[PDB]
Amino acid sequence: MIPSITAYSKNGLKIEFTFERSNTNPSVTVITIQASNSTELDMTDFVFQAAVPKTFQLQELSPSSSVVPAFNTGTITQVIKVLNPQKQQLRMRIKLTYNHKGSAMQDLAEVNNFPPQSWQ
Repeated sequence: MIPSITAYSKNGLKIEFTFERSNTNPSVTVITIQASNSTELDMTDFVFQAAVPKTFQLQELSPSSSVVPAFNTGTITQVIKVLNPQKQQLRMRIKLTYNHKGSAMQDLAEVNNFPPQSWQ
């Protein structure tokens, strides 16, 4: 197993990453992101966007929904794939955009805590 990580946790929004290695292409890591909301109000029109360094390639698949419900009653699930031919240490910048408590929210953050198994 590749251990899971918390990629982001701020303002009542948590994003967890779980990982599997592809059996089709060993250079690919499939990341499943799970976004959860511990506050009292839904986070709507939720968009996750990632960016990885030049020697990596990224494919973002469709999310399960655009709402992170209040009280943690479910999650948004989105799969993203990373192609890492050179086996460089995986690292990523994420951008999170959503509405909460009436307001437009947006945050950019770095994810520099990937487990070695996710890229070696």
